[PDB]
Amino acid sequence: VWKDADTTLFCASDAKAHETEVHNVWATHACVPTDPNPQEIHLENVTENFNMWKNNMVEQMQEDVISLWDQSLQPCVKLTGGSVIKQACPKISFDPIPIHYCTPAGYVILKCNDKNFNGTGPCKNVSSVQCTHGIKPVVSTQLLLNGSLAEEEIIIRSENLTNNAKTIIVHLNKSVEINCTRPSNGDIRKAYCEINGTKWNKVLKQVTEKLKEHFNNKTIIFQPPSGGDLEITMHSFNCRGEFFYCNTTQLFNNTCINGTITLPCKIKQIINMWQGTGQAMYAPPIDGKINCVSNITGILLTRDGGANNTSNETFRPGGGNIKDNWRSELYKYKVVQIE
Ligand SMILES: CC1(C)O[C@@H](CN)[C@H](CNC(=O)C(=O)Nc2ccc(Cl)c(F)c2)O1
Ligand SMILES: *[C@@H]1O[C@H](CO)[C@@H](O)[C@H](O)[C@H]1NC(C)=O
Ligand SMILES: *[C@@H]1O[C@H](CO)[C@@H](O)[C@H](O)[C@H]1NC(C)=O
Ligand SMILES: *[C@@H]1O[C@H](CO)[C@@H](O)[C@H](O)[C@H]1NC(C)=O
Ligand SMILES: *[C@@H]1O[C@H](CO)[C@@H](O)[C@H](O)[C@H]1NC(C)=O
Ligand SMILES: *[C@@H]1O[C@H](CO)[C@@H](O)[C@H](O)[C@H]1NC(C)=O
Ligand SMILES: *[C@@H]1O[C@H](CO)[C@@H](O)[C@H](O)[C@H]1NC(C)=O
Ligand SMILES: *[C@@H]1O[C@H](CO)[C@@H](O)[C@H](O)[C@H]1NC(C)=O
Ligand SMILES: *[C@@H]1O[C@H](CO)[C@@H](O)[C@H](O)[C@H]1NC(C)=O
Ligand SMILES: *[C@@H]1O[C@H](CO)[C@@H](O)[C@H](O)[C@H]1NC(C)=O
Ligand SMILES: *[C@@H]1O[C@H](CO)[C@@H](O)[C@H](O)[C@H]1NC(C)=O
Ligand SMILES: *[C@@H]1O[C@H](CO)[C@@H](O)[C@H](O)[C@H]1NC(C)=O
Repeated sequence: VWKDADTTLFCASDAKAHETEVHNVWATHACVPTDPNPQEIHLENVTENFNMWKNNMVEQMQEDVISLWDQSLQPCVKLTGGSVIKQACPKISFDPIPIHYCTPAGYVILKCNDKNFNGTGPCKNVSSVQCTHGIKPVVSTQLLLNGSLAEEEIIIRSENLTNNAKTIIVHLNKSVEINCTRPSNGDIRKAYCEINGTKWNKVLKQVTEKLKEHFNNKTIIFQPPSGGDLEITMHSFNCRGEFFYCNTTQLFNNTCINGTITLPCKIKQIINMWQGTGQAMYAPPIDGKINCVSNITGILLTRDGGANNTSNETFRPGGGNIKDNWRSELYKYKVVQIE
């Protein structure tokens, strides 16, 4: 017998003690080892309500990731709330590792196993576990990277689809690789991302058709972001410690709805912090080839307002609230207190 409750979680990982990589270093000091034989109890005839949009597990993961970046990715110059902090900004080893979120004694995590669960409402197939699956704290905008896939159909998630101010999370059921490179040899900040256009446009077509199910068969249109900071108008992410900003205009044109798509990218030293606390400047890129190959497993979208009297709905890539990134992985979990 249980009830919804919030409590302080702990984390578990397979971090290596001898690694200089910062996620490994952080988890070594902040997490415990994983359980090799974890127990999972599938509940019979239990109906539980979930709400991915009001889930304190998300706030707690955000707190960890902020602490990790605070300790590991200090900028040379930090501009915050009128203040100016300077410090050493060495180059680091950076590659996110899976982090498990776990309940202490007296509490348990309920997990929704409904295969096309949208993140809110009743779940029929519920199990109880001590820990979530391993979640890589990948920070990005526009495209969700290296995440878990939907098991059956593509899923559309939103706190309120009817409200265009609410972010939409698209959960893909098939990965599309994105290959990002700053080549060895020039403009040391010039880079690019390569994507299979045949694969991408097929998935995007599938996304279009799913969006139709939720928008009364209205015509679905993609357009590039309207305005805002570069972190939002561009697909921004971190590869090997370096901040990449990629132009996704070619990804979100409605015309291809086959060759390789080459997005122009740029490494930026000066960024608007996702922690929402001002600006930071980092050192120039390391030398040599900088390359990250990632699976696109999700998309963050914002819907255009003012389209009620037309047959079109317009969607633009978005993001910037990194909590939505954690939601995309934590949607199926909630914490309960046990008697
Ligand atoms: C436009 C406004 C006020 O709302 C937020 C997005 N809706 C945006 C702040 N968000 C950010 O600055 C941000 O995410 N930056 C950021 C920095 C590095 C990386 Cl790798 C990233 F993926 C994002 O600022
Ligand atoms: C719940 O599990 C049962 C048994 O596998 C399955 O028949 C049913 O489709 C599942 N319900 C959902 C919504 O996934
Ligand atoms: C990338 O996607 C493929 C296919 O879904 C998967 O096998 C692989 O583990 C993924 N890599 C990640 C999540 O880092
Ligand atoms: C992915 O989901 C779509 C519906 O959104 C479905 O048409 C398609 O068969 C699915 N693909 C895979 C690989 O499961
Ligand atoms: C999720 O499902 C519930 C009912 O099961 C519904 O109220 C809600 O509109 C759905 N959300 C989305 C984004 O489809
Ligand atoms: C969803 O958003 C619409 C449009 O803003 C609003 O009218 C409605 O009250 C919202 N629904 C809920 C459940 O809050
Ligand atoms: C990434 O793209 C580069 C060419 O830009 C290629 O040499 C490399 O093999 C690619 N990586 C993968 C895994 O395809
Ligand atoms: C592009 O996508 C198709 C369809 O999946 C795939 O078969 C093909 O190998 C890809 N092209 C390249 C250059 O790998
Ligand atoms: C869209 O059209 C299909 C085919 O006519 C129809 O079966 C379905 O009810 C419609 N879906 C909507 C409006 O969500
Ligand atoms: C992306 O590229 C297009 C040209 O392909 C350009 O017109 C547009 O302004 C670019 N977007 C951003 C955010 O710079
Ligand atoms: C969208 O992609 C198509 C591919 O043929 C291209 O013709 C068109 O110029 C692109 N639109 C952009 C990049 O704004
Ligand atoms: C995604 O996972 C791959 C494989 O571990 C990794 O090489 C790549 O750097 C990851 N991408 C990001 C953005 O972390």
